[PDB]
Amino acid sequence: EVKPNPLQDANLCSRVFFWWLNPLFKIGHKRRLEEDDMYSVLPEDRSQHLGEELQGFWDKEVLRAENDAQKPSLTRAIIKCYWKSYLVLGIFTLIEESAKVIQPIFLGKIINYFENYDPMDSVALNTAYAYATVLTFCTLILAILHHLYFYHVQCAGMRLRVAMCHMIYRKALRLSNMAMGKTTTGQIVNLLSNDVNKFDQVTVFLHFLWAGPLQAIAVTALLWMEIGISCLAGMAVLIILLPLQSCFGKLFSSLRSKTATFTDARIRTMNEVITGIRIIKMYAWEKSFSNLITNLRKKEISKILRSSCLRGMNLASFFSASKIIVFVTFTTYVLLGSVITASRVFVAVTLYGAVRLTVTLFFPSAIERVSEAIVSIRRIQTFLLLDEISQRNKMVHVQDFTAFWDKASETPTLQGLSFTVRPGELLAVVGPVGAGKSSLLSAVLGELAPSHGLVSVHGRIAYVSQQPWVFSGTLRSNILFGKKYEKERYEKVIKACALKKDLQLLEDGDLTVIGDRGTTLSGGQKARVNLARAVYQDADIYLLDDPLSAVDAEVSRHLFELCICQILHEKITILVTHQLQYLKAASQILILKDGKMVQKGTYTEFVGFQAYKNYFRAGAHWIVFIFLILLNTAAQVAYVLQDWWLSYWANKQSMLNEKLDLNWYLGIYSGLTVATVLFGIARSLLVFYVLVNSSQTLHNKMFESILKAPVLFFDRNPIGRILNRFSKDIGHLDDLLPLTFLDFIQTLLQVVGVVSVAVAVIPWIAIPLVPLGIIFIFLRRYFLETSRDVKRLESTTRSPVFSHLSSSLQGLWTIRAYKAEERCQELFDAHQDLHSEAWFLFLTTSRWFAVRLDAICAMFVIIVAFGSLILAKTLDAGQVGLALSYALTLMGMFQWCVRQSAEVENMMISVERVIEYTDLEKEAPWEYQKRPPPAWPHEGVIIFDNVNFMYSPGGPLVLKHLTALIKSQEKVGIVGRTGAGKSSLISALFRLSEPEGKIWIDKILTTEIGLHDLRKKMSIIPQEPVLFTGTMRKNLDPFNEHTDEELWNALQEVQLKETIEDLPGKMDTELAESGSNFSVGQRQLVCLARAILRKNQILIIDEATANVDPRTDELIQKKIREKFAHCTVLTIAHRLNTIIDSDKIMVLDSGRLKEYDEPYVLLQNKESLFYKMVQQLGKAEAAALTETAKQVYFK
Ligand SMILES: CN(Cc1cnc2nc(N)nc(N)c2n1)c1ccc(C(=O)N[C@@H](CCC(=O)O)C(=O)O)cc1
Repeated sequence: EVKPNPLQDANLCSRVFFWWLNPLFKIGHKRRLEEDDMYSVLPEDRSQHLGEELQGFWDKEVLRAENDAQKPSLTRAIIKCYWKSYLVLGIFTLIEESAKVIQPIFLGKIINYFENYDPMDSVALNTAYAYATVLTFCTLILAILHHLYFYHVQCAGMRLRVAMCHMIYRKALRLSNMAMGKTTTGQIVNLLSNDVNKFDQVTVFLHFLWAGPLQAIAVTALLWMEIGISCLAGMAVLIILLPLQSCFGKLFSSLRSKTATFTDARIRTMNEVITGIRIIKMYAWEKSFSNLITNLRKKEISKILRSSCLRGMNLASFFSASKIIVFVTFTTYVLLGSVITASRVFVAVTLYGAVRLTVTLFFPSAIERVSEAIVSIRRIQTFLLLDEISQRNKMVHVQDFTAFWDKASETPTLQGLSFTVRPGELLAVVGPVGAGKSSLLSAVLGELAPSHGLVSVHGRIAYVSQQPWVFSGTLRSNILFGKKYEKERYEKVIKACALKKDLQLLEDGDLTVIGDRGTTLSGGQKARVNLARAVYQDADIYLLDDPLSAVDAEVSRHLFELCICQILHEKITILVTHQLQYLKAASQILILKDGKMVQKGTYTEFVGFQAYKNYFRAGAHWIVFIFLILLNTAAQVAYVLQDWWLSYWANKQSMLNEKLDLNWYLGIYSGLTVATVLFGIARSLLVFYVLVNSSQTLHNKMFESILKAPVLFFDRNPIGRILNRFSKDIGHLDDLLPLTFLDFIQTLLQVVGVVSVAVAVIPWIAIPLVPLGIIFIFLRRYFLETSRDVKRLESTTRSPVFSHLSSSLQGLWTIRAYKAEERCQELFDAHQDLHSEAWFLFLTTSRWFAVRLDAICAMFVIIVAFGSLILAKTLDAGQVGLALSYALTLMGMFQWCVRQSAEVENMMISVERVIEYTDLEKEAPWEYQKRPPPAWPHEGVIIFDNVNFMYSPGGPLVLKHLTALIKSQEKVGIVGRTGAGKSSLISALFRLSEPEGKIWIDKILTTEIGLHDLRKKMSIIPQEPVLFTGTMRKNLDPFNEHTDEELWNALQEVQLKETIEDLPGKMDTELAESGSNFSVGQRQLVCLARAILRKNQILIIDEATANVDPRTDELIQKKIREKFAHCTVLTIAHRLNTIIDSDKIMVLDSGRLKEYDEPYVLLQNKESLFYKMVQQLGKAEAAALTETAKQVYFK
C-alpha cells in the first residue's frame, strides 16, 4: 500500500498505549494535515473485503429463507458473521466491569486497616500494601486496557457500516427500472448518509445489554453482604431512576418536536426576508417583518426556555441522584438499628458510584441505540429486497415488440415494433414528442423488457442519453472509461468530436478534474463528452440519442457530417435527432406515432476570552454571574460536605465505645442532602435561564442588525451564507450550547471536588499534583491542534462517498449499458476506503488522548492510595475513606469533563459567527430628526444634480455626473443598452447606496431625510414581483391602514378581486409559499395594487411588465395611465411603444444622460441615439411610433 500503517506491526505494549500513533502528532503539530498524511486501513477493513463477506451471508440467508419459506432478515446475517468475533470483546468486557466492583471490595480492606491502625504492626502495613497494590491494578485495567477494548468495539461498527454501504451500492446499480420508480436518489443516499451511520453507535454499548444487567446484580449481591437489607432501599431508588429518565426523554423530546414548527416557520419566513431584502427595503416594510419574526421568536423561546428548564431538572438528577441513593440507604441503615462505620459505608458509597452509571447511562443508552439501529437494519432489509434487473443474455433484431414502463392500465409505450439492422446498416428513428422518445433505444438496451415480441443483440453496446452524464474523475478518465489511453484512437475521436480545441481552450485540457456533481463543464461540452465517451469505446453497437444537436451549428454538422456519416457509418448505429434533414444518411428510417410503429421506409419515401465574555455579558448583568458562582460552589460544597459528614459521623461513632443522637446526626445529614438537591436544581435552572436569555438577546440584537444592513451587504454575501447563521448558529445558541455548557460546568466542579477532598485530606498531594496539571495542559494543546484536522478530514472525505452514489444513480443506464458495473463499483471502494482512513484516525486519535489522560488520573488514584498508607500515622479511617471513595470516581468524570471542553470550545465558533453580525455596518437612521414637513412631497419635482453613484464605495461609477430636471406630474421614459444604466437610477433615488451630488424632491434634500421618510412617499413596481408568505391583506397592506372595501377596490381594478374573493379566506387567505398559487403576471397585478392603494405622487416602473403576457401588460399599461395620470411617473422600459408618449424620454448609456428631450424632438434629430434606437426597431413600426410620438406632442 502507498501509505503504510503502523498498526500492522506494533507490538502489544505499543497498541495498548497507542504508542504507534505518536508520529502522526509530530507531523500535525508542525503542519495542518492533508489527506496524503493519513494511514491506509488494515487489510481487514477494506470496503471490498467487508462487502464480499457479508454479501455471502446475506445471500445464504435469502437462500435459507426461501427453503424454509420464512421471511429473510438481515439482522440474522449481520449476526451470523460477527457473532464469531464480536463476542470475543465480550470476554474483555467482564474484566472491565469486574474492576468496577472489585475496587470497592479492596477499598473496604484498605480502610479497614486504618480502623485498626497499629503503628508498630509491620505485617498489617505490608498486608495493606497488598490490597493497595491490587487497587492500582484494578484501576489500571479500567483506565488503560479499557481503551484498547473500546477501540475494538468501535471498529466492529466501522467494519459493519462499510459492509452495509458496499451492499447498498452493489444493489443500487442493479435496481430494476420498476424499483427506480418507487425509490429516489434522496432515499438511497439517506441510507448511506443517515441510516447506516447508526451502525457506529449500536456496537459500542451493545455488550451492556447483558453486562450491565449482570453488573447490577453483582453490586446488589455485594452490598447485601456489606450493609444488609438497606441495600435494597438504595438499589430500588436507583432502579426507579430508569422510568423517570425515560419520562424525561419522552417529555423534552415532545417539546423539542413542538419547537421545530416555530423554528421551521421562523427560518422559512427569514428566508423570504433575505431573498427579497431589496424589495422589502424599497417599500419600507422593514418594520412589518421585524414584528413578524419577533412574534415567532417569542412563541419559540416560550418553548425552548420551557424545555431547557426541563433539561435542567434532568441534569440535576444526573448530579444529585447519587447523593439521594446514598442518603436513603444510610438513613435506612441507621433507622433499622445499626451504626455507621467508615469502611462499611465507603464501600457502599463507592458501589453505588459504580452501578449508577451502568443503570442510568450505559444500559438505557444501549437499549435506545439498539432500538433505533434495528430501525435502520429493517429499512435496509426493505431496500435489499427490491426487484432487480434480469440478466440480458454486430446484429440487432427486434420483432412484434410491445412493452410498458410499468404493468398498468395505460397503453403500451411501444406497440407493433419490429426491425433488423446488421453491419453496414444504419437505422434512424422518428417517433413520439414530449414523451419517452428514448423508449425504443432503452428497449434495445433492455432497460425496458418486452411484454410481447422479441429483441436480440449480439454485439458489445455503446449508448448515449439525452441527459449527459459524468462522474468523479478527470475528463480523460470519463472518456477512457476503463480502457487504455490509446492516443491515436483518442486523438481521432477527440478530433472527430470537435473536442480538442474547446477542451484545451475552456477546460485546460483532459487532465482537468471534473468538478463534483459535474459542476465544471458547460452543457454543450458535456453533451459532446457523452459522444466522445461513446465513440472511444470501440464497441460494435452505437445507440445514439440526440446529443442536444437541435441547435444549427458547425458542431451539430461536423459530429454528423464526419464522425457519424464517415467514421461511424459502418457501425450498428441507431440515431435520433431533431436535425431530421440528416435522415437521408440512413439506410432505413423507422417512423412511429404515439409509440406505434407506422412506417419503415427509406428517405426515398419522402475563539477566545473576548468571545466568551460577549456571550455571557449579553446574557445577564455581571452581578448575576457572581451569584451563579456561589450556586456552583454551594451545590458542590453541599455535595462534598454530605460525604464528609458521613465520614465525620463515623469518626464520632468510632470514638464511642453513651450513644450518638440520631435526631442530630440525621438532622444535619438530610439538610446537606436537601441542600445538594436544591442547589443542584437551582444551579441547573439558573444556568439555562442566563444562557437562553443570552440567545434571545443575541438574536434580537443580531436580526435588527440584518434589517439595517445596506443592500451592499446582501450583494456581498449569498443568501445561503446569511440564512445559515439564522438556521444553525442562532440554533446552537439555544438548542444545545446551554446544555453543553452546563454539562461541562457541572462536571468540572465534580473534578475540582475530587482533587479538593484529596488535597484537603492529604495535604502534600498538591505537590505532585502541580506536575499533573502542568502535564495535562501541555498535552491538551499538543493533541487538539492535530485532532482538529482529523475532525476536518473525516468530514471532507465523507461527501465524495455520497456524491459518487448520487452521480452514479443519476446515470444508471449509461453504466449498465457498457456492462461496466465493476468499474464504478471499484471506484466506490476507492472512495469508501478513503473515508475509513480518515475515520480510523478519528477513533485512534481520540483514544490516544484518552489513554494518556487516564494515565494522569490512574496515577492520581495511585498517589492517594499509597499516599494515604505512607502518611498513615496522621490520617484516620474516615478521611481516608472519603479521599479514596472520591478518587476512585475520577477516571470516569475526568474524561467526560475534557471531552466536553472540546465540544464547547468548538461550538463557541457559532457564538463568534453570530456576534460578527451583531455589529454589522448599518445604513443611516431610518428616521432623522429633520422629518419632511407635513407639506409632504406633493409636487413630485425630482432633481438630479451631478449625481455620481457607485454600488461599492470606491467601485466603478455606474452613473456619472447625472443631472436632470423632472417637472411635476411629468411622464418620463428611461431607455438604455443592456446593462447600461438599468435599475441603477432607482438605487440612487431610494438611496440604497449613498449618492454623491444632490437629489431634491420638492427641493427637499433626499440625503437629509430618513429612509422611511423617503421610501414610504415614493413607490416602485419592481422588476420581479414578490408575494410574501402571508395573507392577501398583508401582501397589500401589512400596516392595515386601508379598509378591505378599499382593498376590494384595488383588487377590482387589477381584476384579481373575484379570483381572490373566490379564495376560501378572501382577503385573509394565506398564500402558498411565495404565492405559487398566482402566476407571475398576477403577482405584478398585485404590485400595481400596492401603488394604487398608497396613491403616491411618484411612481416608478422597473421594466417589470416585459415578463408579462400582452393582455395583462395592456391592462397594466392601461390602468397606470388612468390611475397615476396626476403623478410623476418614471418608466424604465425596453419596448419603446410603452413610452413613446412619455412627455420626455431619458436615454442613458455608459452611465451618462445621452438624450433628454421630448421624444419626437429627439426623433426630429435623426442623428440622435433615440432616433437610431427607433430605427433599430428594424420595421415600419418605427414610423408608427414616430407618427404616434408626433401626434402626442403636436397636440
Ligand atoms: C458522570 N458523568 C456525567 C453524566 C452525564 N450524563 C448522564 N446521563 C445519564 N443518563 N446518567 C448519568 N449518570 C450521566 N452522568 C459521566 C460519566 C461518564 C461518562 C462517560 O464516561 N461516557 C462515555 C462512556 C465510555 C467511556 O469513555 O468509558 C461515552 O460514551 O462518552 C459520561 C458522563
